[PDB]
Amino acid sequence: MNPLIIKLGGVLLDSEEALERLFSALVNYRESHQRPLVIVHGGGCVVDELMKGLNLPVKKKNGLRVTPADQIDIITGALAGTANKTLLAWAKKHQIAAVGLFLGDGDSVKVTQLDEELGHVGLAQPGSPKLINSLLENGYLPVVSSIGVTDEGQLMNVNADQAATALAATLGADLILLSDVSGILDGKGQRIAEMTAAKAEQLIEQGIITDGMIVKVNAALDAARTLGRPVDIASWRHAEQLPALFNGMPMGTRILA
Amino acid sequence: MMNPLIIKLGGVLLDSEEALERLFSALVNYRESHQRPLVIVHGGGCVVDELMKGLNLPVKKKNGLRVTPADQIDIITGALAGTANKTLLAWAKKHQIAAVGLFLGDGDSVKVTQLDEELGHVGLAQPGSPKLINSLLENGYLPVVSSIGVTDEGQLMNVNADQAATALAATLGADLILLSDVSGILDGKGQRIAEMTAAKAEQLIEQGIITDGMIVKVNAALDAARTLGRPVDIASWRHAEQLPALFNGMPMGTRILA
Repeated sequence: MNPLIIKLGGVLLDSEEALERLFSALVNYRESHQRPLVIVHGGGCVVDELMKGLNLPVKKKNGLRVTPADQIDIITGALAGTANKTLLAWAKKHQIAAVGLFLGDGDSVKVTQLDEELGHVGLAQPGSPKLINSLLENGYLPVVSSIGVTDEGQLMNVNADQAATALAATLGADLILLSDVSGILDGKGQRIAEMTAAKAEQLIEQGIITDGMIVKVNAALDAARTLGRPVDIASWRHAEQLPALFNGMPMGTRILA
Repeated sequence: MMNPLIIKLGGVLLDSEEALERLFSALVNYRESHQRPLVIVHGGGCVVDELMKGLNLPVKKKNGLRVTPADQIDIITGALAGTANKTLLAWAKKHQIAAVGLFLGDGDSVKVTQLDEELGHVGLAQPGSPKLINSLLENGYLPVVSSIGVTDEGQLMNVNADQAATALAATLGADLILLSDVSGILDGKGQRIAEMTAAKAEQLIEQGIITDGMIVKVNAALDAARTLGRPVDIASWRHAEQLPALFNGMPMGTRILA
């Protein structure tokens, strides 16, 4: 099979129950299926707690965080270091041969600076699949953080949904955005298995999709629009359904755009 | 057949723009004239210390060595396996070097057990599996390995970088250079001792000739040579002029012989 990228939301990373369930599911799946799996992740709450711990206020510019030179190293530490190695420790506990990467390893996802005024915020672009392909061929589970690096050597914090999207494009991989949202329910409360961009847009306005659901649905829509194939929204809550989902079944809500 | 060279980094180097620039220039120079592949191992230098200061966290010792509390291993892992590692990867990318950042647990490259209940999450390194790193080397990548590890039960561990590098050296069958901010150890005629036996180095420490907090550094090289059964070089990262010659087998610092 073509590779699958499983992107983990921060709320998943901040929950030991989610993580235990996830890694148990990963073990179960791999005992019956050889599909190449890649994990992508961001920071979760560990960046924000570190920043608060260091009394470094976060400034925003039009909704995006200014990331000066004097914060990018701290952030890199929390996200490429703590979050990534926490995942690798979970992997090890479950006897899974994982390898931690960031976007710059093998130029897997190329990153340019988004805006001089935001400092070290990066924009993801598809990169080179060579390194990750070689790891997958050898039976490793790459676990890739959303820190990247420009070609000139400047570290960048990259939106993890976009990072995962760029990596999926790079690898010709499928994409699941996994978090606490198990699927988008219709106006009668039934999970919608497959959802076009037309339904999504209608449902938001109609008021069925509101709150954080809006941002998560939009995250998926952007990812599908770029990728040219569907992107799944799913949760860890019904852990038994994860192998099916990893095999390509729309156990969540599949977004088509 | 491969005979990789591990260059271990730490201390103030990891935070000096000029030093890193000259270090990486030397890496590129050696790589241009040699097929023998390189591996970097590194500790956390000033990066960990700096973060500890900013969080107002005390650094406590016990047997001489530093305690790594359960409530601090995540922060330390961040500074070391995150910041220091990726800083080095950024310098690699600046210098067009295809590098891959690793920690000790990746491919079980260096196995780790908890050293002491009282030190908390401080790890004792032992040789692991060379398969992952060997494959990376054969494919032309430069592995850059931090000194964080993980126990088989999944507990993160901070490992002495000198001992982590030694265990990796055993694992890969590698030559080993410990780069630190060191001076030459002089004999009674005031000339730098370029090579000395683990037996001699041990004696010079015993007889007070080996001055300063170099005792810790020589002890590290000595233990490495005895474990490895091959010579281990201690050298300065200053005067990076001499580094390619150093990498090319010349004893430009102080070699502890087997």
